Amino acid sequence: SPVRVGLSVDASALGHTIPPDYTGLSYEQAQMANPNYFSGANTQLAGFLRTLGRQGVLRIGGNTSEYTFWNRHAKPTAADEHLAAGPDKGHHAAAREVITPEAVNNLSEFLDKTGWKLIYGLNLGKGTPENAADEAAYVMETIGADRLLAFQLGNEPDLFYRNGIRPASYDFAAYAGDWQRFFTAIRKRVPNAPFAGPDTAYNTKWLVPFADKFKHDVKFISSHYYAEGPPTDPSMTIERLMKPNPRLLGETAGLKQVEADTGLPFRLTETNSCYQGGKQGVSDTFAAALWAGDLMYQQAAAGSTGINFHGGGYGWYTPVAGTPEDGFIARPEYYGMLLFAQAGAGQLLGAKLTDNSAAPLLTAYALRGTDGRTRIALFNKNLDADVEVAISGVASPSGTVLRLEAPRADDTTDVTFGGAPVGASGSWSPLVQEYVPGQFVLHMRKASGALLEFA
Repeated sequence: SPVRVGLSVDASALGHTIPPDYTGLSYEQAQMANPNYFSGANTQLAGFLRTLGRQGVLRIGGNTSEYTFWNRHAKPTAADEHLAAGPDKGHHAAAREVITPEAVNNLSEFLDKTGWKLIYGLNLGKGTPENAADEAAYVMETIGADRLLAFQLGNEPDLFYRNGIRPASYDFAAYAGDWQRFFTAIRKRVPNAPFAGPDTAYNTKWLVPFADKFKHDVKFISSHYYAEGPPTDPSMTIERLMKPNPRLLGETAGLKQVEADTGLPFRLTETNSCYQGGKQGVSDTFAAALWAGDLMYQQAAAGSTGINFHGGGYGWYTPVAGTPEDGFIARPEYYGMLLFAQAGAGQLLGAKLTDNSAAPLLTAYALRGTDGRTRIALFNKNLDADVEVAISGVASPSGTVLRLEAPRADDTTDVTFGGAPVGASGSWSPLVQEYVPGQFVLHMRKASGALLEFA
């Protein structure tokens, strides 16, 4: 029998307004070595991004940003034109790659087809300040100041020690000296260059001193989050993935404190479920759709300006998989982001769950859409409990529901939203949309999601 829970919506309990460019993706900078990938000719991938949002942000960076080198002198090679760069596993040095004027030009045409803005990684790990200034100048010339949200100087600098890029003694003081040298060089070439950083998780040895020192020099704080904790934690499981993560709550509170102290907003510029490219049987499963969609809302309710799910190639956690030659497909995590896209932007409202101790992993978020209509997003992350949700405080005459479904939490396929899979090039329309029975009652199966929209 289902667990009977109450949901009280309070249209006077205003939360944050979700911006229109909240959604986003993150890719490896190595992928720019292939000028066919982020290109105006890549209509398939452009289509998947448009489905995720009419506005959004493409972040290019990652571990490979330290191994990728701008050369204004270079043309793409034959092997460059077929390169597929999945998420870097971090075990060893990436291969050296080269980015060319042609790739940057094609990236501009890609962004023209999507409507998305760009965060672009520069090579602080192994590059020079002069070459970063030259790359920044070319990006600003080609992409333009309207679409270029920020440059990033270094990816995960707090892991440079441990990973070969700097010695074990590298600390914030050393990184600040590096950051200032790059910033100064770039701004001489590009006086309007925007920056974000420090591209780490919230922590005290790096991110708090960064914001204090560089607040007048950055547009916003860029933070990373992975659900998987330290390497010495028990192996990530779907069960663990569905539970609240105290570290996420604490890291988010820290970023909110920084915003209060410095005036700087924050964006989660690289996230996914499990690091080192993801974990087979967790990251590539329908559980990841529930995890992601819930995370999008949890961060929005905390005042995050946006998110960027890491991906590329055929990585276990990528939202979109594929290549220009073979075509692209939506993986299960995409469907959680699709629920958010279908819900749209607007202002968050109070939504309090009660009588839920037997179904403790159910989450719910209420939103007043830009168009005035109330939506509720529910993620029944309980793996063994169906629920029956008695909804009060919504005074609309009727509502409809689109279900986020798969037959098992560990399914790697068979994922649908609104009774339909996503097709080629991001094509999606709901095919099954049922009416919801100031007192609404919604049933949800275990390990499922729903988007309600009221008239």
